[PDB]
Amino acid sequence: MLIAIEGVDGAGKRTLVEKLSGAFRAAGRSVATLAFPRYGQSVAADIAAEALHGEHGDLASSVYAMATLFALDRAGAVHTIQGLCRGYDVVILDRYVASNAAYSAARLHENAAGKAAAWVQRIEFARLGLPKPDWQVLLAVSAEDAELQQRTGAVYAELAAQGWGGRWLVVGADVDPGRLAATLAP
Ligand SMILES: CCc1cc2[nH]c(=O)c(C#N)c(-c3ccc(NS(C)(=O)=O)cc3)c2c(C)n1
Ligand code: NA
Repeated sequence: MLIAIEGVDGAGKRTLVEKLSGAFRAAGRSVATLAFPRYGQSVAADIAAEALHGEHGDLASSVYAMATLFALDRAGAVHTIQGLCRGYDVVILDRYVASNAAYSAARLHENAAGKAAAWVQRIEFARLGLPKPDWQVLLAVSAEDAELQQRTGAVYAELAAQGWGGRWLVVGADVDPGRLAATLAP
């Protein structure tokens, strides 16, 4: 089973990934995890992070440019992801493809039915062949540009409400991991 944990920065995603891992293992299930972006391993990731800090000219001015780099990062790990899905009962990703839909849409003042979010699907799932997650779990918290961060949180909620790329659950900071693991299990 492939699960992606999503949300804005400071939502506490990694804490949830770890809480979920423990719960799945307590339930008898093997777990492996990966985090995106793969800063330090992916040149595309690194150039993207670097662009957001003003390097690489006018690169960061293009939403689709940044989205492409982050996509290329994930596409590089496609064989790793498919390997974990064979080796383990549950693979949890700290960020996945929906990060690209939410952050790009938000920046472009588009909604989840908009062009960018659709493009992301065409590019990452169809073209680049990234597997669709069985579940995407949005961690939605009150407080993690802040208007952009809150707009991203909202668009996330909209991907969840529309079942973008598959089934979602939306959860809070205090969700019970044992109960969440039971809901996610096949
Ligand atoms: C310009 C539009 C745009 C598109 C994006 N697409 C992605 O796929 C993606 C991812 N993953 C991110 C991203 C990367 C790191 C983050 N947070 S972090 C690890 O704590 O630095 C938060 C978001 C992303 C961003 C920031 N912006
Ligand atoms: Na727009």
